[PDB]
This record gives sequence, structure tokens and C-alpha cells, in this order.
Amino acid sequence: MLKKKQLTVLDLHPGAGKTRRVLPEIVREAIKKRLRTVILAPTRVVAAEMEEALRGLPVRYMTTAVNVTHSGTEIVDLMCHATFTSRLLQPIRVPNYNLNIMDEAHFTDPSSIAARGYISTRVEMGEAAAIFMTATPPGTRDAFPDSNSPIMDTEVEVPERAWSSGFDWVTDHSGKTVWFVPSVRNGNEIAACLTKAGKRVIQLSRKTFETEFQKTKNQEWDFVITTDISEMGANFKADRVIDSRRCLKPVILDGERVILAGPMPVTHASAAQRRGRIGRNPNKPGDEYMYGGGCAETDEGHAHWLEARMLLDNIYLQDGLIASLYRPEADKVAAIEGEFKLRTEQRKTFVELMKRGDLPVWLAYQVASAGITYTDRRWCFDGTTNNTIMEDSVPAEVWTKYGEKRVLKPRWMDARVCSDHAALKSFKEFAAGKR
Ligand SMILES: CS(=O)(=O)Cc1nc2ccccc2[nH]1
Repeated sequence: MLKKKQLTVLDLHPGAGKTRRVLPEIVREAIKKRLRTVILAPTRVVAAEMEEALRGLPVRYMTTAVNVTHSGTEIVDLMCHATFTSRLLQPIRVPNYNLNIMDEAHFTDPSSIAARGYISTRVEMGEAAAIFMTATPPGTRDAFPDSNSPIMDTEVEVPERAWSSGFDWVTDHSGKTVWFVPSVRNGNEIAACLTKAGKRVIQLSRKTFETEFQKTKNQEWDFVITTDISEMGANFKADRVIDSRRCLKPVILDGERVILAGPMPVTHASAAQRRGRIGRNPNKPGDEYMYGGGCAETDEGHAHWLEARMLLDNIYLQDGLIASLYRPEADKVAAIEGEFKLRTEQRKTFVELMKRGDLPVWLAYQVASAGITYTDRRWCFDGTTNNTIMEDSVPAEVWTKYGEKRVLKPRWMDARVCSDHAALKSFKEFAAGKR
């Protein structure tokens, strides 16, 4: 695997031991060969699990999620996918890694897709090797891969709202269930219904995942209600997955706004990763996978692949060259390579809007490419009437940094800034000049 111009897809089935068995073998061999190596974890939770798999090996943990004192001598770096892409974008030296290892390499967040594009381009240029570790490579059509133990697969209607009757099988279960929902708001309603029926429920989403995931170890629970973030190597001691088979798709309409379309079917890869939370224990056959819909290739035209192009157009590779998306996922977007390349000062604004601003890539781009500076929040209030953001059926209002109460009406409307209470709270803080 460790030869220049090699990209290997380590596509062992879920729970086959890619992280705990294969990865330390790869790392020892890379250290022996003096390959400057990066290991990319999708989440801080996975970064911490990797430390345990790699214990004793000379690895530099570029994450506050791991407590180790380093030698200062490590040639193997470990960081999150997002951290890698973030450092590429910033005016900071990122080593030209000889070996690039991406764990949970199916992750479809923009920074992960961009990292795969940058890495696969360096490999194609002859410069580097790469290993993408996932059961579900891009364009996989198999929602029912092999498992450590046999799984009971049943197609069944799954509730997406509070229910009173007709789903006794949901609550009649005495074990632990991981339930994939298409959104935080949908999980909130299902969670409230289960809590009312006497169940102990933990909810996981991107913003809450590190903190809340620890509850699955520290407290007794009957259900975990999770969005798609638990597709990325989250492990549970569960004997059932309930899968809505639904997700939200961010969609750019007319180059001018982002909507959260759906819910609509998941990809085959997502469905296989959802299912792959169970069947992991060869001593516990008969884990259950209950699924409420079919799959479709909903990554086609999904904003994350266009956002990935906005990131890659703004990453230095060599002179004016621009990294391509990883070939198997390159047709998910219709973009002109280089169309999103920004001049130095607009690029700095773009980066700050994503890093400090915590804005979605697409929205950060609209603001930065308009020539607006990071602290100029006038655009949060001068949109068309149909861009008015609503909070509990009334227009959302903030006090501007000038001390004026104004209706939140952004010039560019991206649905992700108000997809749940937490998102809108964060965007209100932004519009007010509070970060
Ligand atoms: C024990 S340490 O030296 O803080 C490990 C480390 N090295 C880093 C380099 C860049 C960013 C974070 C980093 N954390």
C-alpha cells in the first residue's frame, strides 16, 4: 500500500477491524519506512479511539481530544478531517505527507470531500500514497454488506412523528436501539414520544456529538436518536438499529439560496453505515435492522460537493493548479474547476467566516465574494422579504451591534443557519456582531 502514486481503498466490511487491527500495522510499517504520515479521524471521538489502537506508537495528536505528552520526534500526525482542510486553507505550513490515511473515508461533510480531492490529486501527481478506510466507498450500491454476526433485516414503516398506536414493535423491545432520523427537529419529536412512553433517550447531532456521545457510555439508555453523524464510526453496545432511511439534502437553488430539501432517501453507503452500527459482535447474532424506506443517490446535486469545490479552489496545490475531487465522487457536482478561486483578502474573509463565523461554506463564499469584510453584518438585514427568518411563527429579531432591533433577513438565505433552535441562536449571535 505504501508505494508512491498508490491510492488503496481499504473496503473491509463494517467492524472487520480496519481501525483497531489494520491501522496500527500500517503505522508501524510507515514509521519503519520513514514516511511522514497523516491519519485523519472524522471526529474527536474517533481520534480518542485511535489513540487507544495506536497506544505506544510515536504519533503526534493534533487535537485537544487526546491527552499525551509527545517526544517532539513523531513523523506520524493524527488530526480530524476538518482540521486538515482548515490548515490547508490557512496561511500555515502543512507538510507534504508521503502517506495519507483517511479513516471513515465515506464522510460527506464538505471538508472531508475536499480532503479526499486534495489527497487523491497529490497521489495522481505521483507525489504521495493514500489509504481510504471505509466499508462504503463512493458509488457503492450495496446497502446490506457483510457483518461480524448475522443481521435480521426487515423493511417496516418507521414513525417520523409522535405516535399513539400501530408501532408496538418499537417500544416492545427490551434491548438498546440506535434510531437514525433525518433532522434534529424530527429526532426531538420522536425522542419526546419515547420519553413519554418511559424510555431513556440520548439525542446525537453534529453540534452535540462529542459531549452527548459520552452519555452512551456513562448512563443507561434504551434509545439513541441520532442524525447521520453516527454513520462515521460511532460505536454503540446496541442490538437494534431503526433506520428512517431518510436525510435532508442541502440544495442550491438558482445559485442564490440553499434549502434543506426532503426528507428524502439516503444513499446506499449511508444505509450500509447505519445498519453497520449493529451485527458487530460475532458472539451476538440476531441484531435487528428495521428500515423505513429505499435508497437513492441523493448525493447527486447535494450542496456538500459544490462546497467541497469552493474549498479546493482556495487551497494552494502547485502554481495555478487546482485539486480535483476524488474521481468516484467528482460527478456529484456541476462546477467549473477554479470558478470559486478568491484573491488573497477575499480568501481570508471566506476562511474567517467559516472558522470564527461558523457559517456554512456556501454562505461564507457568497459574503466573501461580495467583497464584504468579516465584521460587516449589514447583509444579515438587507435581504428580500422572502429571506425573512422565522422563530416560533414570528420573524426572528436581534439587536444589531448599533443597538437597533432588526428583523433577521439575510441577503443570502442558507436554511442551515436556522435548521433548529441551536443553529438560529448561533446565527442571531453572528448577526448581532457577537463573534
Ligand atoms: C502535545 S502537543 O505538542 O500539544 C501535540 C500537538 N501538536 C500540534 C501541532 C499543531 C496543532 C496542534 C497540535 N497538538
